[PDB]
Amino acid sequence: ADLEDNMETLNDNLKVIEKADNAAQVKDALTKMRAAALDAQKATPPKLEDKSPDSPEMWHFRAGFDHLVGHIDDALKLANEGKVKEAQAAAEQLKCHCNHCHQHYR
Amino acid sequence: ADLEDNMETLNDNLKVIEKADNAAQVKDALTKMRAAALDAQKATPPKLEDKSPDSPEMWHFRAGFDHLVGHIDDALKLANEGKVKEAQAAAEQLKCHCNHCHQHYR
Ligand code: HEC
Ligand code: HEC
Ligand code: NI
Ligand code: NI
Repeated sequence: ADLEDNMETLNDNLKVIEKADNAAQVKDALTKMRAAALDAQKATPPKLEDKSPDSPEMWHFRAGFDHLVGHIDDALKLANEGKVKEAQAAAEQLKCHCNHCHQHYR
Repeated sequence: ADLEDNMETLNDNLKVIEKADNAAQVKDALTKMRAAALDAQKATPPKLEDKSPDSPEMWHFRAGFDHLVGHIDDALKLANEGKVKEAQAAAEQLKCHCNHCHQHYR
């Protein structure tokens, strides 16, 4: 799956979570988001073709995915506690990660 | 000044940026926030009062301030280039840094 497929999976499932009202719905959507984030985690965007792996910009780009995956994981644990509304609030806070990386790197 | 003082400074000046009557007040508020962030990085938050300086939690807490300072610096550069509306827009995005760290540790 390419970067665009992964990003639309992230986009759509954020809205599934908002639309949802039970724990299984939120868990399933976060699980889909986690897989999409992990899929996109390790590859290079266009605007960073000629960059070392440890260069500051690539470092921060990959750090963005790592941190998004951590907070998807944290939202998943709340869904697994049956804490639907907390997990929904955590998922909404994920939008910060989306915009931060986009403003840097897209 | 303690961590509560620093957070007041951050809260008041982030509002000042949103409400600034002139472009110069934006830069002044960013400058005060930068100092507040670096001071706060030297404190121990109450919810981590038992953790060693080497804990993963204290690491993420300190790192949040570095990243906040980095984006403050980006906004300062914009304000210093005369792109003060762009600086003000960037400053509004700093709220994500507040929300993220608070979700963990406030
Ligand atoms: C970097 C660390 C990113 C994070 C975190 C997120 N996104 Fe992203 N996204 C990124 C890039 C570099 C790109 C452009 C890729 C390209 O080749 O153009 C994108 C793109 C999108 C898109 C566009 C989809 C399309 O069909 O064009 C969307 C809808 C999108 N990203 C959404 C999105 C969401 C909802 C995120 C957080 C939950 C998110 N992205 C994180 C880089 C990064
Ligand atoms: C961690 C990396 C943080 C960042 C970035 C920001 N804040 Fe924060 N804030 C943090 C903690 C650990 C705490 C709890 C402090 C305590 O002693 O309990 C807070 C608290 C606040 C508060 C309340 C302060 C109080 O007197 O109780 C405010 C008003 C606040 N924080 C504001 C704020 C803003 C606007 C930030 C972004 C610009 C911001 N903080 C960043 C940790 C962190
Ligand atoms: Ni975090
Ligand atoms: Ni950044």
